[PDB]
Amino acid sequence: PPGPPGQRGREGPMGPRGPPGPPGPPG
Amino acid sequence: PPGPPGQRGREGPMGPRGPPGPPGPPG
Amino acid sequence: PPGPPGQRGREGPMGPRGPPGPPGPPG
Repeated sequence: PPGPPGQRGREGPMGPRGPPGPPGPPG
Repeated sequence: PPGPPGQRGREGPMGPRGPPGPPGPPG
Repeated sequence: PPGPPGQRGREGPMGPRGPPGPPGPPG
């Protein structure tokens, strides 16, 4: 008989860092 | 024969929030 | 005799991009 299935793969890596914030308000 | 490959892993977590925005306009 | 267990599944896809950063400091 065929072997049993392998274990589920690893959880994916974290996504990339977000873009920089918008400019602050005038002061 | 060898068993089938395991399931694909879960999608990775969301990336970190982006860096702070530039300082606002003077005056 | 039964076949061996198969390879672990593929790594999960990379996660979504992080959110945009906080707004900059005031002027």
